[PDB]
Amino acid sequence: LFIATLKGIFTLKDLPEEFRPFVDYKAGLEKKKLSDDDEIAIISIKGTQSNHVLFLSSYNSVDEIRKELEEAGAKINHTTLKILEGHL
Repeated sequence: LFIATLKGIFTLKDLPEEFRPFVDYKAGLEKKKLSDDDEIAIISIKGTQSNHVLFLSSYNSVDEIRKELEEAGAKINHTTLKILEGHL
């Protein structure tokens, strides 16, 4: 009885903790690259029928990065993909 917030961690090629990779396509959508550093994070929120796939360029370990995500997870809603233009 709440906002089912899902947060799947996608690390390297083994990111498909479930089974088959769903983003792997983005890595091969144009000979991107298959490195063991690739890092992705997808978060859904009963958004009609989907979620928000983000690209974790460089993740260290500081609230700065923690806040950003949580923000694009169930916080303020983006309607101008501005953030991506400022950090994506």
